[PDB]
Amino acid sequence: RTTSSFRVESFAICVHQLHVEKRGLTAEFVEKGDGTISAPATRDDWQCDVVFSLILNTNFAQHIDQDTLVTSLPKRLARGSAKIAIDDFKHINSFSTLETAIESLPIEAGRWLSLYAQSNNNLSDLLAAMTEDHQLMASCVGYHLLEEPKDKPNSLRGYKHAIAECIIGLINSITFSSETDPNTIFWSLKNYQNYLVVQPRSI
RNA sequence: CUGAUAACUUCACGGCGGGCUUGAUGUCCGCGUCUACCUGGUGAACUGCCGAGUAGGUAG
Repeated sequence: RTTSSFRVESFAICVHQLHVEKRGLTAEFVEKGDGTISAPATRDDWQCDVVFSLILNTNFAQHIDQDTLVTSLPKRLARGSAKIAIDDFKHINSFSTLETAIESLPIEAGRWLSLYAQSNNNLSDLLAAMTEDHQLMASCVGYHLLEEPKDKPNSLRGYKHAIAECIIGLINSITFSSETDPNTIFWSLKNYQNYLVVQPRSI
């Protein structure tokens, strides 16, 4: 919206805290359909608490700002909130060498993330790898189309609408000691013509 | 341009009653520590005088 050549091109995730539990999401009153105003149906949820930090390898070989690099932050991550601090606005900096860039993180108790490139043809493949480690996570890394896709009338932002599935994957721990190349970090989106899987740029 | 957009789980509460861990016991025998060692103040802060004085004062 200010300089239209940003081109972020990748990102890198560093999970410092993780906490999952059941909390319950109270939905609010709707017009039911017979004559009354009550709440909709009840479910259970699962809510999380992520303290993380990001490395971004863009192409913009120039300083950004100090002020509008705060005003341009979004405020949500998977239905959540996204705040930092007042006094952590002095650790936001840009660099041109990614080995001094992991020195700028003022916490030093984290973990990095990659993808586990071993075959997982059923559920029994994962749990065997999940009982040798008990430190690996699974999530949805991409989608999987059922359609070419097609132009449907009330599609959201009017673009082109398909119908997708979810792609399970496996998430790993990395220390980045002195030798792990960054291609196992810095993930992207590659568009393999029927599935939009996010994987790092080493594969 | 995020399984997208919005979202109050709340009110009340007496864990209680009673209680014998006991009896018995041999840690002992032997034993070589030793040899050899430089701490270095030149002359340097000297001589009277009063007072009975190992006290006290006083001169250049």
